[PDB]
Amino acid sequence: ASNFTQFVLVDNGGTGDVTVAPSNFANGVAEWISSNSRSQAYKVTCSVRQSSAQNRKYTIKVEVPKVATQTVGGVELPVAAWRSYLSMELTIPIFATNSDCELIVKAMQGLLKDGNPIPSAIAANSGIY
Amino acid sequence: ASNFTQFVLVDNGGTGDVTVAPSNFANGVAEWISSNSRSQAYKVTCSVRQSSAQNRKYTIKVEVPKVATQTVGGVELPVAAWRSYLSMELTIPIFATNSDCELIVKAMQGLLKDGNPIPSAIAANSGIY
Amino acid sequence: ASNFTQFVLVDNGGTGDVTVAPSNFANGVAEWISSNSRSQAYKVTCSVRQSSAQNRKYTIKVEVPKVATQTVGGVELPVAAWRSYLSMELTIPIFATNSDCELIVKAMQGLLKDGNPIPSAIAANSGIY
Amino acid sequence: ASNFTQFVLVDNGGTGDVTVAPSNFANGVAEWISSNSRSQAYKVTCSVRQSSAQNRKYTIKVEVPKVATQTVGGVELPVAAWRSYLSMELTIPIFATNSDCELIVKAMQGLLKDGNPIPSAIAANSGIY
Amino acid sequence: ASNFTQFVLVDNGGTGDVTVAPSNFANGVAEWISSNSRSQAYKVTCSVRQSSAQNRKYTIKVEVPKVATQTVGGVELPVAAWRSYLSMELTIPIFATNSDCELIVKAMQGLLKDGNPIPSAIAANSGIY
Amino acid sequence: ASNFTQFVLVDNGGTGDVTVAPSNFANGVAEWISSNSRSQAYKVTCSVRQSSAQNRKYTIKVEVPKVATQTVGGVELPVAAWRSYLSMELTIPIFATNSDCELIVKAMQGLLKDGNPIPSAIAANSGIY
RNA sequence: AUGAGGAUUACCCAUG
RNA sequence: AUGAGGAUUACCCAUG
RNA sequence: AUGAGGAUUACCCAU
Repeated sequence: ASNFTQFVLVDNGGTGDVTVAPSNFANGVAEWISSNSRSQAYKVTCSVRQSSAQNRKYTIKVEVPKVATQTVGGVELPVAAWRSYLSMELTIPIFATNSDCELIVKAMQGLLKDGNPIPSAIAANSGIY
Repeated sequence: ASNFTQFVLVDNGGTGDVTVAPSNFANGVAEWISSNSRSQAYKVTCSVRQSSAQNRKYTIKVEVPKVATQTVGGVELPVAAWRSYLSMELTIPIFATNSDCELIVKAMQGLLKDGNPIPSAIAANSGIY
Repeated sequence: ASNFTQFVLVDNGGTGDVTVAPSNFANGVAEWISSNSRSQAYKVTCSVRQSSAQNRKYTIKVEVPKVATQTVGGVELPVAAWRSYLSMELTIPIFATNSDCELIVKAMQGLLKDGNPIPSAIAANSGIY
Repeated sequence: ASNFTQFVLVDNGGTGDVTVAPSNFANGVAEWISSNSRSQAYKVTCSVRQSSAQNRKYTIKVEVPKVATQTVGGVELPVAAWRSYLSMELTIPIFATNSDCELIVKAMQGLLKDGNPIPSAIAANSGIY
Repeated sequence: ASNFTQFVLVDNGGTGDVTVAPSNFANGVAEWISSNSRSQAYKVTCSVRQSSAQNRKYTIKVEVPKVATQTVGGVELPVAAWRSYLSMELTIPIFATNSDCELIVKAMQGLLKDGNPIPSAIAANSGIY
Repeated sequence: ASNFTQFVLVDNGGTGDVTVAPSNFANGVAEWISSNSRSQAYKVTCSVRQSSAQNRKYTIKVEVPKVATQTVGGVELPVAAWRSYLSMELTIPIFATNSDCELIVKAMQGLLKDGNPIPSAIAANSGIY
């Protein structure tokens, strides 16, 4: 294959889409970044290694900028007030076949599918109630 | 409303769908398990806490099992050959708007959409290259 | 440009073709793994480093697995009955030009060419005679 | 029958062809040396031995010389400016059938096939990238 | 894309051009070397790290050799009489826009443009006066 | 000669050009500064000294202002958020002739030439990938 | 609070 | 983190 | 750094 390619991170139906493209590959850690100042960019990083003798583990990180009242290209401090951080860690036993892995991916897609509890809770500054 | 409802975790087109439902909320940790014996069930847990003075942190966990029947002491028991674990932590500043949060959700959905680099790598037991 | 890509390790015409793809490149050690169960995958690693003042040293490593199913307690897992390990080390002085290196490669290819003493001895559970 | 014979180590079509011929086979170590000055000759050695109870272990060794003339005191001698050393060790379990071995050989040939990552990296004084 | 491609380092109008190509990416340090023996090659290395919490730092190195043939122990070896070293560090705030960065690049290009003070002084073995 | 003269640092094709002119010569350290408040100016400094008995060394420093959302003449804090710093250090052995030095300058120009990896990486808030 | 730190996964480890 | 600090250049030195 | 040293193969071992 060669999966390290540009892709659409935020899909707003063609118009207003946020595309993130490869920007670094130091130490096997792939990185995609949107076209912004590094302080306001959407950032995605991913890597895999065999955590133990029994498992392999993907470490996926995502950074999403606060947009409401944002000043494009401006200096916005404190940084912690303007950014959200996602840190995923997927552990998969070495016995998992391609099929097993496809199932795992589907489970992840379903977890975040539109309308389901988790995503709708997050999207509303809410918890479970 | 209420968002603590059941949802289909693994969608196999209506037939063979892994649907998970509410099962516990003790200690502020919402739990969903698939309709199986506790030993072979799929598990999803979620919780939100106001970590910093200015951050809210979601902690989500998903467990995908590889169901199997094991003969222990000459008796067959429903068990799991192994489990795949997804542990994710999402940190959102309190200044995030609902619109700002929807953006985070959309990013996560685009991250795992079919065909995009990351889910592709995972499903093929490979890294990004 | 990039040479850290997917390639054919075993060529069985166009069918049994064993392909190994990049998986990780941490600490100057490149790693390729064939698809499906990590437990039954082929592995190839490589690294170069300045061993002494005048020498650079390559460390190639290959693993050929014997695919098999392991049944225990009635639970079967994809495993490798055993593995064949290849560990080679190539030392090349810094005075070697690209031409000198091409020659070294030809020597390695010739060593293992079909019909020659060494490869044919190995292929037949034999030694030299 | 005999596989301890002369063979082509470097194939330069039908001209620069480096041929190496048997020279000695003492203590289970077969040795091939190219013709002319031992000082500027190519060397190849090989041996097999039962490393452990279930493993047999091959130890192949190759030397590629950089032909040069050494003048000292007005006396010139055929020497090797330097040498490139290849030291490989192949371990094969005793359960390996002739088929398993043929596969192992194909893996070795594939590893060094023209155009693939490793051989092409070596041939260019490069590493992986 | 990919930006890890070869490029002409020293342009002598198509004839005698010193072109350098990718050769290593181990440890997050991209390396390019000219098509020579490792001992006489031109070398270019680059790396980026997020130094401060709000800075990104590029570290670039270039090595220009003075090729020579040295007689060591009565044998001739390709070597470098000496080397000229360029070590540059560029610190860019994370708030820098792509446009802000293009400005940095243009400044560096204008800095070394033919006829301008600095490259003039360097090329004449003198200081600024 | 007398190279300490005003020159164009950022060339935007005649219109919008950034010219930097001599502004200080204390301690043999030449300084050029653009026509701005010292906090928002483009600054260039250069000096040469014999670092050791074998080498001479040029120390070139450049400072480039963040322009996006900049407020001309305003007080912008923190300073580290609004400025980029370039620190070049060129070491040249005392044996280098004028010609040798011209080569070194060309190498530097080629390193930063438009379209080449290093400059295009910087100009895109990127690394090598 | 961090960790391309580990897990048997609502637990354990290291450093602010 | 600095250094018109040094190098044999992906290494070493001094001070925040 | 070598070991026709061992390996659960980027570990372990004498010199």
